[PDB]
Amino acid sequence: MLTEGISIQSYDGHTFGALVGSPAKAPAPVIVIAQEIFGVNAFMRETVSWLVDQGYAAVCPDLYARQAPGTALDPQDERQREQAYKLWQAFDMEAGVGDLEAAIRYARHQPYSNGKVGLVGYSLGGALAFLVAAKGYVDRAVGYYGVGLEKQLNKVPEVKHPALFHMGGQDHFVPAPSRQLITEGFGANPLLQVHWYEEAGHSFARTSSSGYVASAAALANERTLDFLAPLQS
Repeated sequence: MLTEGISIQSYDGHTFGALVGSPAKAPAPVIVIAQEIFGVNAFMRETVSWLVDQGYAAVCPDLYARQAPGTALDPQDERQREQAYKLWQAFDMEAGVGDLEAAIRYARHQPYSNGKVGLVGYSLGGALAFLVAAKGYVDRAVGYYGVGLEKQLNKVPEVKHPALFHMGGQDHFVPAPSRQLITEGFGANPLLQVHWYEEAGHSFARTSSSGYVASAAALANERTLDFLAPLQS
Protein backbone atom coordinates (compact mmCIF):
# COMPACT_ATOMS: atom_id res chain seq x y z
CA MET A 1 0.00 0.00 0.00
CA LEU A 2 1.08 3.57 -0.80
CA THR A 3 -0.34 7.02 0.06
CA GLU A 4 -2.51 8.05 -2.95
CA GLY A 5 -1.06 11.06 -4.89
CA ILE A 6 2.46 11.04 -3.39
CA SER A 7 4.97 11.06 -6.26
CA ILE A 8 8.68 11.64 -5.76
CA GLN A 9 11.13 12.28 -8.67
CA SER A 10 14.51 10.64 -8.73
CA TYR A 11 17.84 11.75 -10.35
CA ASP A 12 16.96 10.29 -13.86
CA GLY A 13 13.33 11.39 -13.90
CA HIS A 14 11.88 8.01 -12.87
CA THR A 15 9.04 8.73 -10.45
CA PHE A 16 7.84 6.60 -7.55
CA GLY A 17 5.10 6.56 -4.89
CA ALA A 18 5.46 6.19 -1.09
CA LEU A 19 3.62 5.28 2.08
CA VAL A 20 3.68 8.36 4.32
CA GLY A 21 2.86 8.69 7.99
CA SER A 22 2.52 12.30 9.29
CA PRO A 23 3.63 12.81 12.93
CA ALA A 24 1.38 12.96 16.05
CA LYS A 25 2.84 16.43 16.73
CA ALA A 26 4.81 18.62 14.29
CA PRO A 27 7.63 19.63 13.71
CA ALA A 28 9.30 16.20 13.91
CA PRO A 29 12.26 14.44 12.30
CA VAL A 30 11.32 12.27 9.28
CA ILE A 31 12.45 8.65 8.95
CA VAL A 32 12.77 7.20 5.44
CA ILE A 33 12.17 3.42 5.69
CA ALA A 34 14.01 1.22 3.19
CA GLN A 35 11.94 -1.98 2.42
CA GLU A 36 12.81 -5.69 2.58
CA ILE A 37 12.48 -7.64 -0.75
CA PHE A 38 8.63 -7.68 -0.44
CA GLY A 39 7.75 -4.15 -1.56
CA VAL A 40 5.78 -1.71 0.62
CA ASN A 41 3.70 -4.26 2.45
CA ALA A 42 2.23 -5.12 5.90
CA PHE A 43 5.58 -4.95 7.71
CA MET A 44 6.33 -1.56 6.14
CA ARG A 45 2.94 -0.24 7.27
CA GLU A 46 3.63 -1.61 10.79
CA THR A 47 7.05 0.08 10.80
CA VAL A 48 5.47 3.38 9.76
CA SER A 49 2.88 3.00 12.59
CA TRP A 50 5.62 2.23 15.15
CA LEU A 51 7.77 5.21 14.28
CA VAL A 52 4.75 7.57 14.32
CA ASP A 53 3.81 6.11 17.79
CA GLN A 54 7.40 7.01 18.85
CA GLY A 55 7.18 10.62 17.71
CA TYR A 56 8.53 10.59 14.15
CA ALA A 57 7.17 11.10 10.68
CA ALA A 58 7.86 8.33 8.21
CA VAL A 59 8.22 7.92 4.45
CA CYS A 60 8.49 4.46 2.82
CA PRO A 61 9.34 4.75 -0.91
CA ASP A 62 8.24 2.28 -3.54
CA LEU A 63 11.76 1.01 -4.46
CA TYR A 64 10.39 -1.69 -6.83
CA ALA A 65 8.68 1.02 -8.94
CA ARG A 66 11.50 0.76 -11.59
CA GLN A 67 10.36 -2.84 -12.16
CA ALA A 68 6.69 -3.11 -11.02
CA PRO A 69 5.03 -0.11 -9.30
CA GLY A 70 2.86 -0.86 -6.25
CA THR A 71 4.26 -4.36 -5.56
CA ALA A 72 3.27 -5.45 -1.98
CA LEU A 73 3.99 -9.15 -1.31
CA ASP A 74 2.86 -11.44 1.48
CA PRO A 75 6.05 -13.17 2.77
CA GLN A 76 3.82 -16.09 3.91
CA ASP A 77 2.63 -16.86 0.36
CA GLU A 78 5.13 -19.12 -1.56
CA ARG A 79 4.22 -17.74 -5.01
CA GLN A 80 4.68 -14.14 -3.76
CA ARG A 81 8.08 -15.07 -2.13
CA GLU A 82 9.07 -16.42 -5.52
CA GLN A 83 8.12 -13.09 -7.15
CA ALA A 84 10.04 -11.29 -4.33
CA TYR A 85 13.23 -13.24 -5.08
CA LYS A 86 12.97 -12.47 -8.86
CA LEU A 87 12.55 -8.70 -8.06
CA TRP A 88 15.47 -8.75 -5.67
CA GLN A 89 17.70 -10.51 -8.24
CA ALA A 90 16.94 -7.89 -10.87
CA PHE A 91 17.16 -4.93 -8.40
CA ASP A 92 19.54 -2.12 -9.33
CA MET A 93 21.31 -1.21 -6.05
CA GLU A 94 22.83 2.00 -7.42
CA ALA A 95 19.42 3.21 -8.67
CA GLY A 96 17.99 2.20 -5.27
CA VAL A 97 20.48 4.43 -3.50
CA GLY A 98 19.44 7.28 -5.85
CA ASP A 99 15.74 6.72 -5.14
CA LEU A 100 16.48 6.78 -1.39
CA GLU A 101 18.42 10.08 -1.84
CA ALA A 102 15.32 11.54 -3.58
CA ALA A 103 13.01 10.30 -0.78
CA ILE A 104 15.40 11.75 1.89
CA ARG A 105 15.33 15.13 0.05
CA TYR A 106 11.52 14.91 -0.08
CA ALA A 107 11.52 14.09 3.65
CA ARG A 108 13.59 17.18 4.65
CA HIS A 109 11.12 19.60 3.06
CA GLN A 110 7.74 18.30 4.26
CA PRO A 111 5.58 20.84 6.12
CA TYR A 112 5.81 18.83 9.36
CA SER A 113 9.60 18.30 9.20
CA ASN A 114 12.03 19.60 11.83
CA GLY A 115 14.76 19.39 9.16
CA LYS A 116 16.48 16.25 10.49
CA VAL A 117 16.14 12.91 8.50
CA GLY A 118 16.98 9.41 9.50
CA LEU A 119 16.84 6.18 7.53
CA VAL A 120 15.95 2.69 8.77
CA GLY A 121 16.25 -0.25 6.41
CA TYR A 122 15.66 -4.07 6.70
CA SER A 123 17.10 -6.58 4.46
CA LEU A 124 17.63 -5.20 1.01
CA GLY A 125 17.02 -1.91 2.88
CA GLY A 126 19.74 -2.73 5.45
CA ALA A 127 22.32 -3.11 2.62
CA LEU A 128 20.96 0.13 1.15
CA ALA A 129 21.26 1.86 4.57
CA PHE A 130 25.00 1.17 4.54
CA LEU A 131 25.39 2.60 0.97
CA VAL A 132 23.39 5.68 1.96
CA ALA A 133 25.58 6.11 5.08
CA ALA A 134 28.78 5.97 2.91
CA LYS A 135 27.20 8.70 0.70
CA GLY A 136 26.27 10.87 3.68
CA TYR A 137 22.70 11.74 2.65
CA VAL A 138 21.19 11.40 6.16
CA ASP A 139 21.83 12.50 9.73
CA ARG A 140 21.63 8.87 11.08
CA ALA A 141 21.14 5.50 9.38
CA VAL A 142 20.08 2.13 10.73
CA GLY A 143 20.28 -1.22 9.03
CA TYR A 144 18.70 -4.53 10.15
CA TYR A 145 20.31 -7.69 8.76
CA GLY A 146 21.55 -6.16 5.48
CA VAL A 147 22.88 -8.75 3.03
CA GLY A 148 26.41 -8.72 1.57
CA LEU A 149 27.93 -6.01 3.80
CA GLU A 150 31.26 -7.96 3.72
CA LYS A 151 31.57 -6.97 0.04
CA GLN A 152 31.34 -3.23 0.78
CA LEU A 153 34.05 -2.86 3.46
CA ASN A 154 36.08 -0.50 1.27
CA LYS A 155 33.35 2.11 1.87
CA VAL A 156 33.84 2.09 5.72
CA PRO A 157 36.04 5.28 5.78
CA GLU A 158 33.53 7.22 3.62
CA VAL A 159 30.96 7.11 6.51
CA LYS A 160 30.80 10.59 8.00
CA HIS A 161 27.51 10.34 9.98
CA PRO A 162 26.36 7.79 12.59
CA ALA A 163 25.10 4.43 11.27
CA LEU A 164 23.86 1.47 13.41
CA PHE A 165 23.60 -2.17 12.25
CA HIS A 166 21.77 -5.16 13.85
CA MET A 167 23.09 -8.50 12.60
CA GLY A 168 21.90 -11.95 13.34
CA GLY A 169 24.46 -14.54 14.62
CA GLN A 170 22.46 -17.42 13.10
CA ASP A 171 21.91 -15.54 9.81
CA HIS A 172 23.30 -17.85 7.17
CA PHE A 173 23.59 -15.03 4.67
CA VAL A 174 26.51 -14.08 6.95
CA PRO A 175 28.67 -17.13 7.74
CA ALA A 176 31.55 -17.02 10.34
CA PRO A 177 34.31 -15.55 8.04
CA SER A 178 31.91 -12.82 6.77
CA ARG A 179 31.02 -11.87 10.41
CA GLN A 180 34.72 -11.50 11.24
CA LEU A 181 35.35 -9.32 8.13
CA ILE A 182 32.38 -7.06 8.99
CA THR A 183 33.29 -6.80 12.77
CA GLU A 184 36.92 -5.89 12.05
CA GLY A 185 36.20 -3.55 9.16
CA PHE A 186 33.28 -1.64 10.72
CA GLY A 187 35.33 -1.39 13.94
CA ALA A 188 37.83 0.94 12.20
CA ASN A 189 35.24 3.75 12.10
CA PRO A 190 33.63 4.76 15.45
CA LEU A 191 30.72 6.32 13.57
CA LEU A 192 29.67 2.72 12.78
CA GLN A 193 28.00 0.64 15.49
CA VAL A 194 27.22 -3.03 14.95
CA HIS A 195 25.48 -5.44 17.30
CA TRP A 196 25.22 -9.18 16.93
CA TYR A 197 22.22 -11.14 18.15
CA GLU A 198 23.45 -14.64 18.83
CA GLU A 199 20.18 -16.54 18.76
CA ALA A 200 18.69 -14.84 15.71
CA GLY A 201 18.92 -15.11 11.90
CA HIS A 202 17.62 -12.53 9.35
CA SER A 203 14.10 -11.03 9.57
CA PHE A 204 14.19 -11.43 13.38
CA ALA A 205 12.31 -8.14 13.94
CA ARG A 206 9.32 -9.14 11.76
CA THR A 207 6.53 -11.00 13.65
CA SER A 208 5.36 -12.79 10.47
CA SER A 209 8.84 -14.35 9.89
CA SER A 210 9.58 -17.97 10.96
CA GLY A 211 12.83 -16.31 12.09
CA TYR A 212 11.14 -13.82 14.48
CA VAL A 213 12.83 -13.64 17.86
CA ALA A 214 11.02 -11.39 20.37
CA SER A 215 14.00 -10.77 22.65
CA ALA A 216 16.33 -9.85 19.79
CA ALA A 217 13.63 -7.72 18.07
CA ALA A 218 12.96 -5.81 21.31
CA LEU A 219 16.63 -5.13 22.16
CA ALA A 220 17.37 -4.05 18.55
CA ASN A 221 14.26 -1.86 18.42
CA GLU A 222 15.07 -0.01 21.65
CA ARG A 223 18.67 0.53 20.42
CA THR A 224 17.26 1.92 17.17
CA LEU A 225 14.95 4.33 19.01
CA ASP A 226 17.70 5.45 21.42
CA PHE A 227 19.88 6.00 18.39
CA LEU A 228 17.27 8.06 16.50
CA ALA A 229 16.12 10.10 19.56
CA PRO A 230 18.83 12.88 19.14
CA LEU A 231 17.09 13.80 15.87
CA GLN A 232 14.00 14.97 17.90
CA SER A 233 14.10 18.79 18.39
